[PDB]
Amino acid sequence: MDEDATITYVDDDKGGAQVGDIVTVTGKTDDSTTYTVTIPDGYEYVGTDGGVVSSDGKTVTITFAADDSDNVVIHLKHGLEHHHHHH
Repeated sequence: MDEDATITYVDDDKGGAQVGDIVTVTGKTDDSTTYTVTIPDGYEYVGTDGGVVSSDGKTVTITFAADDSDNVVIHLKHGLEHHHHHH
């Protein structure tokens, strides 16, 4: 049996509306992964829940669960737009 962990970037400024797409990673409860958080144009790192977040916040140690399915939620707000491609 394979267990999953979904890393969903959401816009904490826009009522949790999705930024980009979901990162679907799978493995075993025995395995733990290290994921670097990607900050796109005009979006600000608020916080992360699920997946054990590092003291710097820019990396997150995730672990796969058949109970939870480790839904890692990365919250982002709107900063100052300098007129260009949103992502």
